[PDB]
Amino acid sequence: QAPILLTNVKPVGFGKGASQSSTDILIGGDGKIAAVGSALQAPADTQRIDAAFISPGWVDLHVHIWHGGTDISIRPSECGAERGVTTLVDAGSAGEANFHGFREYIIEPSRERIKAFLNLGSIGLVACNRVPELRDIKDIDLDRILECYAENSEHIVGLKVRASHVITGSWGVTPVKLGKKIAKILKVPMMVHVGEPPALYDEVLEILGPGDVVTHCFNGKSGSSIMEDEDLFNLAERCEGIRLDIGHGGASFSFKVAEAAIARGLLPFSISTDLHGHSMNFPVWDLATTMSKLLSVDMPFENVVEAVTRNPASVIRLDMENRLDVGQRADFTVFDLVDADLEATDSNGDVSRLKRLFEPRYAVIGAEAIAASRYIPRA
Amino acid sequence: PILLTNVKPVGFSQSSTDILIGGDGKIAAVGSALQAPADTQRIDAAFISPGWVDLHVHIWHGGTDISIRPSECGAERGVTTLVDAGSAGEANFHGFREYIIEPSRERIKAFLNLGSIGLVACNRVPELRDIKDIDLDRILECYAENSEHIVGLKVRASHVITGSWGVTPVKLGKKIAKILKVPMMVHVGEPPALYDEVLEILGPGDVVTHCFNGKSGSSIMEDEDLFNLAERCEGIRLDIGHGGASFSFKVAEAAIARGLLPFSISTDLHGHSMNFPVWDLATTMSKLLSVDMPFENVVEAVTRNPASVIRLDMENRLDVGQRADFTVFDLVDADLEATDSNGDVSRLKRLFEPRYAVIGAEAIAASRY
Amino acid sequence: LTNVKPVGFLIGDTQRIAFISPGWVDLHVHIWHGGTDISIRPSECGAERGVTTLVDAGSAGEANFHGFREYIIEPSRERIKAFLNLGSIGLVACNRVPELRDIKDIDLDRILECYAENSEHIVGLKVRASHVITGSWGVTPVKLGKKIAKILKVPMMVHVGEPPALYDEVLEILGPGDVVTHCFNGKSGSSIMEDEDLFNLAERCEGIRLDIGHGGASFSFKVAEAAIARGLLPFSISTDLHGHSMNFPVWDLATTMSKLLSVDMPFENVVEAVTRNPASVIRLDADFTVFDLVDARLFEPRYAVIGAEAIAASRYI
Ligand SMILES: [Zn+2]
Ligand SMILES: [Zn+2]
Ligand SMILES: [Zn+2]
Ligand SMILES: [Zn+2]
Ligand SMILES: [Zn+2]
Ligand SMILES: [Zn+2]
Repeated sequence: QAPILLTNVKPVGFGKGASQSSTDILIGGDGKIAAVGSALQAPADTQRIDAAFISPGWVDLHVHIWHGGTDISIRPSECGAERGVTTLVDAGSAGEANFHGFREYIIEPSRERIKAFLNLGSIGLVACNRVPELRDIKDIDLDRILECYAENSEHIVGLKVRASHVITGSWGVTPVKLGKKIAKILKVPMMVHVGEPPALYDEVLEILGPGDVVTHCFNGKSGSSIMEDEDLFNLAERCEGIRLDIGHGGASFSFKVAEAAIARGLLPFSISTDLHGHSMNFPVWDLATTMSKLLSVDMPFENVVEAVTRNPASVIRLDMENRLDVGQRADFTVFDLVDADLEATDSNGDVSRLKRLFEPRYAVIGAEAIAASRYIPRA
Repeated sequence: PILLTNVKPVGFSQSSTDILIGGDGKIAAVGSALQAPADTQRIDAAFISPGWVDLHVHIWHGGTDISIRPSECGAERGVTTLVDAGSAGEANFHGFREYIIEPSRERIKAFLNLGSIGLVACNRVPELRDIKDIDLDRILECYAENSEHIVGLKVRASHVITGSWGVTPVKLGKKIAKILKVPMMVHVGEPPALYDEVLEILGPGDVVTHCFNGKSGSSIMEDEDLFNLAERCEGIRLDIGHGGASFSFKVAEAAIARGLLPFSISTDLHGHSMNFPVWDLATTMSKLLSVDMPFENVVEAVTRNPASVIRLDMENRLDVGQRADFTVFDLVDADLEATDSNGDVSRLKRLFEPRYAVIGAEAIAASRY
Repeated sequence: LTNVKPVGFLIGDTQRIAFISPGWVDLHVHIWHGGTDISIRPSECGAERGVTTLVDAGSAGEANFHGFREYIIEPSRERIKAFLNLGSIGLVACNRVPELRDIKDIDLDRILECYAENSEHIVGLKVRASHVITGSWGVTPVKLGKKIAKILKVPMMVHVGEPPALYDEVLEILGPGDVVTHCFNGKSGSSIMEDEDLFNLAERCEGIRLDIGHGGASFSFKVAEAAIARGLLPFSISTDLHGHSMNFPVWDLATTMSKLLSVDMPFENVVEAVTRNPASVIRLDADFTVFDLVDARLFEPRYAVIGAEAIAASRYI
């Protein structure tokens, strides 16, 4: 593997003490940072220049990449490196039933770092929303979940529960409490999706605790929106440990909800694209576009980059310190923030025209440097 | 180029001959004592026939929990055509096709499951709970674009799966199979969905697996009215689904004595059935030979019969130009203990012994599990 | 009346100046306005559309037929009859809240009671045998429906649809006088042109009446052609006119009549399957409907005459 020299990059999203000024980075054939400085010299190696931003590889904490195994999932190549995303976290596409399938077909052969939230339900998302995975307790197998996690602690970062009547139907919070019980036993975080009331947003925040994650935090749907209920809003703002995740995905993101939230100081902990076969082409295009929508409703730049690197990484226990150090395995994402006039639409059909766009250029994993680019809607 | 020498053809008549297979994997010549030039030669002593077919197996290795890899019940076991029995429903059929069908050496066919989630979590999370598990539309769509892979619909009709639902699912399954103009393989088990009723819905071409089980409520020997209906059922194929609960020497020996033999001999192979009850298709063949089903008859139940169900052409296989596809096996004398899905043990005095599986220009060494 | 051409067979003024037949009858409509979410007003289909005989297809069950009776039947001009739904709640929340979910939905004693009390209103029992309504129990509510209707001496209108409750299986239960609605639907699993066996059973079923339940998804031109152009033609032309079908696919009874004329059904049979035939189902025999097939060919309601009362009929827009 030949070494690489990335020249003219502007380090962002690293330590609080990382120089923001332009630099050059040298990657060794072993995919490790050989040097970092104002103008290094190199042997016979791929030299790439830009003009700008470089940060640790983007982490999309919420995707569905159980391609083939489930019906709703996409491929990691469709939302990964070619997009500037280095770490992908499948969000409960697989349960204990076919996780070994996910590991062998999706995790092991992928060039990106792939972690997964194990679904509380056994059948995961094979027939997503058509044949609910948490229809009752026969769908939950605690012993097999414990068995599954023990054999895949290197891959499974927590449990997922979709607390919404479309999935859980009529028994609401029970599965969430059960979820919390097993998560506590496994000593792992819990990511909970909120939607159509029956298994109320308010109830979930109550049972959750430090490190837990609520995805779809800023959905603008009746019965789940934090802006229609001041009591809910006050609780979300109070819930002090609980991670709020955008998980934008066709029905879970509203510009209006997010605007109001950010104006009141409530920022999302992490920005994610609940990307799958039905949200990729239209609503959500890619993480970059999602980062652009948050930036458009006043989330300071530095915080959006952080809600896509350091923050989601903490949830999955991904070490992201001293990443620029020599010897550290190169794991970056080169992107620009350019002026534009693009219209993107949220999960509420509301259209907004972004004036600035995160635009990934290269995703460099070790010695490999992949040409990245925003998703172009083939429709 | 491969030159199989000293093989005794069956299932195709002729006698001890030789087969030369060119590089393109097609038969170049078949005759006694052929002469070849600097190319591999495989000799023996040793029957040969079209590549064995397992009409009932469970692959879809990672998409489901019970399934096994096709390399554990395929070529190395002397089997060239595997037919997954409903491991996938419309929900995740692709994927089965991308991960299992496409990369395999053997011809891999599949019965699509009437129930969308198929056997992801086999038996634990029933696939045919209610009507919400059958998406008529998606089944037609899926088939329309996988017709070269899907050979039929599958509807496991027993309470462990269908709970308190009657033959209703079986009736629906039948209506759809007609629309798709394909056969339906039905599984019979715990009485809550009567064997006697399945046969009545089914038609010619359709298959019934677990046809010789020894479980109360679904056995053909305990009910003289059922047994009679089984033999009357003239177009309906009976397939042994020897798995972990669907075969009984007792029943077979009884049904074969009365001149009712199985149409096909399949091994309902999966995680929980490979290791103990059934081992490989070979052993199951020896099992049926053991209860008086004639040798030529056994070989046919593993080649022409199953193939006729999956519409796999098997005519003139030894001709020049035909793709090489055979199972080189022996029939040795032995005395090893084996048992059915009812614990009932038996002593096999003769055993089929896969030697090689020849698929095109590739000859893989084979053996019993 | 003058310049009227009688087909299919001056009261107390004036009479206008071209066809004329007995007031048309829609055997399948939903006019339980107000009482159900899906029903339309009795005057959005009917007199002003050239239909003097409306028949509600199970909008009401025993639980609120009385409400249908005084709010719709009595104050209305047209002759309103109705099939009582085997299911208590009826179509109060159509499809959203199924009427035949379980046996707890049928009340044999109240169905009997209800008929006894409205035998001059109710013309039969209806059953929506499809998985959208009956979920996983297919024929059970149909066999049960027949049983009740039988011991009720009235006809039964059975709607077929999504496969679960098999079209095939329904035809086997029915008897002469019974009516199958949505007969020429071109939807998967329920179409009579995707299973030679069904069409055979369809034709072979010489008693059982086939009705065109042209609703939001039950009438197909292709299916219509193939059948009607091979012998089996509809015993009666109907328009499953509800709050979601009137405004788009099946505008008015006339349009549907014209659709079943644009295929292969002769004028003689179309006009008969809108008067005599359907009338024989609700047991019917001062009352007129004048129309004039034009060019574009389609029917055009002109006038409705209900005893010294002529209304300016005119198709939907
Ligand atoms: Zn979700
Ligand atoms: Zn999701
Ligand atoms: Zn089985
Ligand atoms: Zn099986
Ligand atoms: Zn209807
Ligand atoms: Zn209707």
